[PDB]
Amino acid sequence: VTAPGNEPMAIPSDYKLVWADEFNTPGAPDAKKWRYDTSRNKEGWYNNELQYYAAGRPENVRVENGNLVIETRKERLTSMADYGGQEYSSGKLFTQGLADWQYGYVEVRAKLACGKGMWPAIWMMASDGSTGWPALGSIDIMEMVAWDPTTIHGTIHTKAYNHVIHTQKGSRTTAADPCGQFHTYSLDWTKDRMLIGVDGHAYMRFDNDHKGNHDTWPFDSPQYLILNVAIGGWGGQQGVDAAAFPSKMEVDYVRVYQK
Ligand SMILES: OC[C@H]1O[C@@H](O[C@H]2[C@H](O)[C@@H](O)[C@H](O[C@@H]3[C@@H](O)[C@@H](O)O[C@H](CO)[C@H]3O)O[C@@H]2CO)[C@H](O)[C@@H](O)[C@@H]1O
Ligand SMILES: [Ca+2]
Repeated sequence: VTAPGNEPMAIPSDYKLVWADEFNTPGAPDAKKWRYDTSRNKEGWYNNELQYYAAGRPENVRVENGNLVIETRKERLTSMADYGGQEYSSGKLFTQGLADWQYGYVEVRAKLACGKGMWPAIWMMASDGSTGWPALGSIDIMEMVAWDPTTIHGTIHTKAYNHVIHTQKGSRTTAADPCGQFHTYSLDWTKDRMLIGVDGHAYMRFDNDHKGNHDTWPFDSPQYLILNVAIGGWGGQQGVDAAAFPSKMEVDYVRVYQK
């Protein structure tokens, strides 16, 4: 644990709900709120990931019964022009180009995708990617790898602090049946620090050292929100279980609060 936290977190009294997807409207996700990422479908995604991210394909991404569903399936989508030879299909939505925020309280109420192989993530990257990943800054509000399906990881990545050179600032907790019941995964982002939590408890704290160094604190610029279920890489440490497909993360809501 490299960024330990141990404090309550709650939507601050002086914050307003400024953006939300309650996923009230069945069908396609709202195009004013999400776009699909197909950027590396043909090439293969990073982290040696095994999924194809299917755009506009209800089998992988749909709003149903108040939830965003992101669903992994074992299938080869060979009719897709950007098909990259993948054994699996999944979904990746982001608010890139639609919505971002500089500081704020983010609350995502979600049931995760389980099964050896599955790697559900709720995270943020900076709107200004001029510095690239990992320099731009990225916030992992929730990662789980389903070989360890009760363990919730909360992580930040910057130039100084990132997985590529094993200096990432993160922590972990556990949650009851995270693929069978809903938890709130939460980020409290101020100019001074980040808390990352489950259910109103921060297990993760990263402070702005206030040195004005982009390397250690790139978090004074807007960030957009990302929802996906990756397959393989970190999620594939105890292999990929054919039997576990299909597997789905249900997102009840995304709610963003600001001063
Ligand atoms: O490898 C260099 C390329 O990185 C691309 O950035 C990726 C990065 O490679 C990848 O490892 C990273 O993965 C993320 C996880 O490690 C963790 O942060 O949680 C995220 C949710 O699981 C997960 O996807 O993502 C980076 C951004 O996609 C650069 O985009 C590319 O320009 C560069 O050459
Ligand atoms: Ca809902």
